[PDB]
Amino acid sequence: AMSDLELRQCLPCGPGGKGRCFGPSICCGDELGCFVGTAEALRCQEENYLPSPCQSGQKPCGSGGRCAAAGICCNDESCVTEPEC
Amino acid sequence: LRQCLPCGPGGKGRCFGPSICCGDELGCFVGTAEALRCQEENYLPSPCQSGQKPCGSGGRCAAAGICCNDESCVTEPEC
Repeated sequence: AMSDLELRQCLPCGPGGKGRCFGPSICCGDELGCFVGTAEALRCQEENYLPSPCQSGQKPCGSGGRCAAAGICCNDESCVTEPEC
Repeated sequence: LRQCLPCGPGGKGRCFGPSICCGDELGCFVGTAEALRCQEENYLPSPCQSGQKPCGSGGRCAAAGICCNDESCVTEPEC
């Protein structure tokens, strides 16, 4: 909307759609963990069809990532262990 | 250096780090229930290193398209 402060999360994914897509093949969720290239993350490929900017997660960390699950920090092509998260 | 503990669905994963469990089969689990066994490698006196084809920051190809070390996985396509 006004700013990127109002940016939407990406498609949901994983078990019960309890995760959110952090990249085309990362599906994370605070109660879920992160799936990197697994089947649960497959749905995240669908986001590249949407004509609209998304960004999952709230708290920045690592190299342009946001705290994707407990202890993990994901951008759209990596997930590092990161205690900040 | 022996490969690290097996982990994940039907033993077809290797532990790459205390919370990472990858299989060329399954992909990678980072901090999921699948990757919980990888903790247990802290209890074994022998050093390990799963995977074999080297990539990125001191890591090995973990799954199709994925390079992991003991604390990170990165979409990395030489793998």
